[PDB]
Amino acid sequence: VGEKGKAGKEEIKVKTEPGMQDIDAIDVRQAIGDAVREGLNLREGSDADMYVNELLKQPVRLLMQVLQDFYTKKYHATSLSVPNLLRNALYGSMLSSIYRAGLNYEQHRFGMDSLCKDIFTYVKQDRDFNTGFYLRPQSESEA
Amino acid sequence: KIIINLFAPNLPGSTKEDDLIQKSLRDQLVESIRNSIAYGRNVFFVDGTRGAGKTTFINSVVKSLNSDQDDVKVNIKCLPTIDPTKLPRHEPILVTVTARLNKMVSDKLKGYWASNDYRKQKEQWQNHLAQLQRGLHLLTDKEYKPEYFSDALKLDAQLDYSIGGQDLSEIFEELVKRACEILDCKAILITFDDIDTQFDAGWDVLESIRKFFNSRKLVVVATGDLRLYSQLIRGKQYENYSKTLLEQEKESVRLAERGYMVEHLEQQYLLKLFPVQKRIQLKTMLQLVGEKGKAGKEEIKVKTEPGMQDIDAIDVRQAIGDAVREGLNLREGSDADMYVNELLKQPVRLLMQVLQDFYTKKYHATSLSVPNLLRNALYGSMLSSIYRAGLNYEQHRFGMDSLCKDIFTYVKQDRDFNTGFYLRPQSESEALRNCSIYLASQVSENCQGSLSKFLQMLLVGCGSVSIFNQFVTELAEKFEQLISEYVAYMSVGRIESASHWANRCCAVVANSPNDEKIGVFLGMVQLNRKSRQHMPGGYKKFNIDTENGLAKAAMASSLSTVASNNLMDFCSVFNLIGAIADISACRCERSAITNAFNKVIAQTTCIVPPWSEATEFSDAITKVEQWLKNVNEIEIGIRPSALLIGKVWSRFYFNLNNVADQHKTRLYRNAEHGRMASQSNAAKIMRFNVLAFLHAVLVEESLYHSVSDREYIGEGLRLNPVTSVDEFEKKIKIIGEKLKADNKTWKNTHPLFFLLISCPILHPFIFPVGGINCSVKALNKETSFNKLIDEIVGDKLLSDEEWDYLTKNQQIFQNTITSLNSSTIVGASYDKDTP
Amino acid sequence: KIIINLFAPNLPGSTKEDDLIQKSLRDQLVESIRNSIAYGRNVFFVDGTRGAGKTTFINSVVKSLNSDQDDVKVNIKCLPTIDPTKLPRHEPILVTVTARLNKMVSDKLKGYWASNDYRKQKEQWQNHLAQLQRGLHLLTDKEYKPEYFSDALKLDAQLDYSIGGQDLSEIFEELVKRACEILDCKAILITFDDIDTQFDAGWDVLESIRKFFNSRKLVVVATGDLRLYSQLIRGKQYENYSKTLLEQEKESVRLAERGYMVEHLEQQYLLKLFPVQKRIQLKTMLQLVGEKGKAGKEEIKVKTEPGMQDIDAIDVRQAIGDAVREGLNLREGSDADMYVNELLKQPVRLLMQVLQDFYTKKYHATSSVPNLLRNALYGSMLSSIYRAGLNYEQHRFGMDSLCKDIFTYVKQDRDFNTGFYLRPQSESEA
Amino acid sequence: QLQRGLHLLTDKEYKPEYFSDALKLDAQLDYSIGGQDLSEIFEELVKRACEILDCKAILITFDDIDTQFDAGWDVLESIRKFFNSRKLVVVATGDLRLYSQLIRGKQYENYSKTLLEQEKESVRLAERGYMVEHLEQQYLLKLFPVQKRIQLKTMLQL
Ligand SMILES: Nc1ncnc2c1ncn2[C@@H]1O[C@H](COP(=O)(O)OP(=O)(O)OP(=O)(O)O)[C@@H](O)[C@H]1O
Repeated sequence: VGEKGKAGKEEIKVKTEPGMQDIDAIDVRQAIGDAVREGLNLREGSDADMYVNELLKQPVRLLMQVLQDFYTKKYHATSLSVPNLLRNALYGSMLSSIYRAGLNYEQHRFGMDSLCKDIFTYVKQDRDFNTGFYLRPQSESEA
Repeated sequence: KIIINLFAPNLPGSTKEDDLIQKSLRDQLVESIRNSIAYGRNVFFVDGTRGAGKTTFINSVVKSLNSDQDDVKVNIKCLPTIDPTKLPRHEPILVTVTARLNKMVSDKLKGYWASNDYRKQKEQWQNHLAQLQRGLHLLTDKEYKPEYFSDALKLDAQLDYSIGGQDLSEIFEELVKRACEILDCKAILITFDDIDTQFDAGWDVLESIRKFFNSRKLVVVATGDLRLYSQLIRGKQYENYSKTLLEQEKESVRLAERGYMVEHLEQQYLLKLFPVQKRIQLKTMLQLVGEKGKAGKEEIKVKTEPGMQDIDAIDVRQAIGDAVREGLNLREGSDADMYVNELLKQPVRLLMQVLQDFYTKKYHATSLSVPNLLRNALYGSMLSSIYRAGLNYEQHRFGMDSLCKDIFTYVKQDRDFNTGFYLRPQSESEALRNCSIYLASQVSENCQGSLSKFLQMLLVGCGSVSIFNQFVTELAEKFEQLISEYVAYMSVGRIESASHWANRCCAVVANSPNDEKIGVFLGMVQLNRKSRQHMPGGYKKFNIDTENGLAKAAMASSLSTVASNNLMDFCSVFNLIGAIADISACRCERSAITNAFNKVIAQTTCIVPPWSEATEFSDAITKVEQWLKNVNEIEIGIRPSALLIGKVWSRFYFNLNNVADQHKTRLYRNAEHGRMASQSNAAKIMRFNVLAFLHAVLVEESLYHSVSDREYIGEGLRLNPVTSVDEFEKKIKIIGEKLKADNKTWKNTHPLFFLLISCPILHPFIFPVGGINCSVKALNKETSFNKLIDEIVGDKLLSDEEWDYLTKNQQIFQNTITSLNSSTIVGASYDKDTP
Repeated sequence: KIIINLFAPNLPGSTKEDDLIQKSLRDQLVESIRNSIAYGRNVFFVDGTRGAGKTTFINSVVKSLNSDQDDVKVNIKCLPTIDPTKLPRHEPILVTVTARLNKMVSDKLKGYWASNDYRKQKEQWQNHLAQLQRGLHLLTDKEYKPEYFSDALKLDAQLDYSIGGQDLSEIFEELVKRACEILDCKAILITFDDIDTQFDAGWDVLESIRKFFNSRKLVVVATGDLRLYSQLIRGKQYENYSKTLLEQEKESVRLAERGYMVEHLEQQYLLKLFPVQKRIQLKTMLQLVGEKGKAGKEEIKVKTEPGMQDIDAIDVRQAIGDAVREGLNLREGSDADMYVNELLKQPVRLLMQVLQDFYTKKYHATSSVPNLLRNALYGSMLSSIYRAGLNYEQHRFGMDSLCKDIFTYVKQDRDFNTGFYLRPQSESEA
Repeated sequence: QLQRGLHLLTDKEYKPEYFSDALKLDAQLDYSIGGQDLSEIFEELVKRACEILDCKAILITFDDIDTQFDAGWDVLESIRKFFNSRKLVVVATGDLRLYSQLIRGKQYENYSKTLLEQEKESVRLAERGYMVEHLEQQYLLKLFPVQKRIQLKTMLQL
């Protein structure tokens, strides 16, 4: 798909709602973009596309199941809390990375006792106490 | 409407409808299962930790699917749930599935009547089974026989399999297809139970699912914990590495890259088997019933009594609330509901066994000691956590001595030396979190119904860890040796008496030589045992014989000497409190009360800790005997918690820090007979040391004592009295009228403060002759202070002429201290005077 | 109220009435056992860290349930107590349970005289016995043989196995169900003894309870140190982890999460096997009689002299206080109660033997009191004397022997300041 | 009958074909439990031998295991299993530190080797040592009661 603009060999379009046609489909980069800027409460810019490019590098099996989970719960729930849907979608796909990093994984701990502790463990492994707490995808490890 | 009957067996097998905790997910999974067929491997994963109710969940799913299977558009037949742990250790899963599939098919043939169709579809079934038996060795073979090549090259069948060879998945795939034709179903459900009991045998479940269960006629529902399957999958990708490569490349650079590869093959092995869009997370009991403000997504009710009506059944959070609040002697609020929330986040089996054990014995006890019921209920459930964390486990030794040791050995692992004695469920580890609610039940059980055990837990239990957060922690395996020495020196866990703890507690605050060398400490003041020159004013070496009656008794209970290169002598408030903790334990007999004043005064030798470089007395006994009469009838209605004892120590410790340093300066020449707030002496420091304890008890009694639901201090800044009395006077004044407003007495709402403010041991320390802040207008506060105290206890502490001597600028004092002001404090320079 | 005569042949078995201390707890457990079968895994744990007379309590339950079958609404036939540490190293517990179930059932068949169901049920009984023999290889097989697959598909069973295949837990539960009908009872009781001697053999007990003894006509009473089952279960969950993973992921973060995972598997294994509401704690004498601060939940009296009557009896707290105060030459007070409380925390069979060794010998002397208590303790407390390293040779007693022991006591007690008081404030039970 | 049940002592695995042998109930046995209990068959041998030999008891005498103390485990296991009869008296010699050396070695063999390798922290390692030490005493005090032990005197004591 490439960067913004055409910038790519293949024009991949994706359908995010049942009953949709081949004409009103959305770009795969944009579909990741909408799920990221709405899910992470971000605006359009370099930071949003930094997550989008990181998500695009992910394996297609991991990438589709993020898209499949996000856009199948979204349609059913709304026939909102968009960050909740993305959190559940990223919980399953990145689960093996969450387990390795030592992050809290019990779904009943999802407050800030887990969260405020979670980013301290993450930054500790990132070995970057300066810019670690932005939670940027700037690490050198896939986990 | 979900009602759980605690007196029912409550087992996964013996759980009918109308009490399924997971009723929203049971319906959601079943419709999602039918949707998949009505529209490739089809695997649904029901996630959840151990004890979440995964067996109870699938057991309901099969029940809700086998009912009206033919009465719905999509017919799905379900095999009996396969438990991977209970199967033979070497029996292949494909064998178990086929064996359970054969029974379902054969039972259907016996239901047919047309022998032509019966025989037509039975020869095929027997042919497929006989072909599965022929190729079954492909799984259970440790080598490949050369004569099996003929089997792969045989085409003597009408099957005409797509791919060549003796593919076992292909044989099973048409075997399922034949079974669906016979059973007249569009799909077949293969439910797999969890592997949590023995997870090494769950690998065969995983491999079988991805190899033989790829058909469109098969629906696979497997439960368990993905945290547990990940360790199983990760440990099997490590077996794909040659042992020689692992041995020859043990250095970090290549070892870390292999670990990155294994976590990156594990990640997609789970994503291949259990797709994220099909996983279902089992909701813990907290997420169903919700919090007080958040809407409860479900409605769980509990039948806490046999024969209880459906309407009579109470809410589960209330049922846990009753057990937690009454069991821990804790009042409605944030602290009580913090324990309730933690019990809800527990695994369902653990939580449903705390309630089952508590309410079974609670009803049986009546046919009370509710904290005893919860202590036993939590002991059994959290026993695995108690063993792991090293707490006391024998039940014949439960007591105050075996509890204060547990509190110290808990905060040491918790590393929360500032608030660990609160015993809140805040520790990150689940083992320490589980012990927190069990320890809180231990504290609320032993200290309940007795004032003596309340003060022992206050000093020995809560205090010992604070006397470690300071004065011992600067010396820090060495830390575990420091712990070993400190608990052996102070003899926590085997204390002879509360007073004996205080004398040892005196040395540790003393064997830490403070700056400025002044012998004024946290809650204890050093006094000279020798006389020299250079002493101005009336200051003199302390002499016990000067005091009379209670005045002599009050110091005798407070004086504590430690044997060193020179015999230090101290007058602490811990000794005074420890003396109170000793008198309350004994009986109202006069003989036992006398020994309480004489357990330490002249028969102890407090050697310094190893971590160091080097008659009218009968009237006094009568007052204590009268007070002990009050204690034995008032302390029977006391409900102290681990939070209250932890809180009461916290304020009492903070005040002793303020009065320690705010009086380290005001030790000037004219400080004797101190009347302004800028002059202080041994009678000033000890007065506010004692008044600190009477305040910490007072302020957080109404705040936290379970006997009075309401709050009687009201709303305001809860400042504590240091070098003053208005802070204590403001609260004690405003509390009095509220009880008159509510038609309640001082003794049935604040029993702790009523007992300690009426204790004759500390009465001489409330109004010492040296310690009186009789200012131009502040004397009115103390005049009111005396009036309020005289009314609370019901007896006038000081007579009209007795009071006037303290305020107005001889007289003999049988109820107040006399010579404490004249005492010389070690390390004090009596050369600079008050400006 | 229990009243014990100290002049008797001292038979732990002949004790049936007015002499068994734990009757109050035994009746409650037996009633709980009967109530648990009215409505399913029924596993009862008789807990205790050390001593307390475990084997006699479960045997007393067997006697209470083997007798009085006519009066009770539900009658329970009890297998003889199974000692897991006194069995062949490879014999499964399922074989041991069935063999003792066969012995009970076959002996009942000889009791039949109506020779119509005598051979009708016996023929059915041997059908289940032989079928369990056929499927017994599933517990001892070191590999799976394809020839077994034909056996698992044999659907000629007349007893209608609901779930297909050879499931021993399904075969055994029908074997028990037939056994209950033959014995004219319900809910056969299986009792297990302690595994203290060799707790490696207790894992087969645990795996057999959860797998084969899950029937609703089966109630299990287990005994032993529950702290020792925890070490048994926890060590078996580490076996699930592959040896390659353990020796490759050796980081502290990876090792901690592996231990924490097993901390949770072990925790739920005990809760599933031994439910908290079903665990039974053997009450000590101090709890039964009270601390003398207030009235106790039970009153127990002792016949110090031969010929004492019902009213001519004193409380154990007084009988112990009489021995301690006279034996230790102690005055009545707080320090004398420090010894009676510890003497009341001891196992009952140990405690009443000290009383018998003291009071009865005090009679024969009448026909020094301190040596009578010393002799009474030495007879029954000798195990701790040897363990701590004190002087056990009775001919060598003296101040030279005594003062050496007292310095040896304070050396182990780690307290030289107040060690020479000899107050039972130590930590070790010895 | 004892020879029939001797395979239980020496078997590397349980053989299902002996299950039918454990169900061969007999009338002359009058055994309390019929699960082919070797400790019960041997008790009848001792009871019968006393009748034949006209003795009130039988003294089983064991020497010491100083030369090879591995062989002492079979002595301890046999004593506590088969030599519990009232008509049997057992006298065993040997260093009690050597016999305690045996049991402590065998009590550690009950622990799974994986548990010992993985849980090597001092907080858990010391807890195991407290338990194994507790297990060897209860094993020793139940095999050789303290009131029956006899200590040989040296020259100084003589
Ligand atoms: N719907 C329910 N109604 C009542 N009690 C329940 C329910 N679900 C769970 N419980 C309680 O929780 C316990 C755990 O049940 P279950 O056996 O399903 O859990 P699990 O640990 O996930 O399964 P497994 O036994 O297969 O390891 C039950 O024994 C019961 O006490």
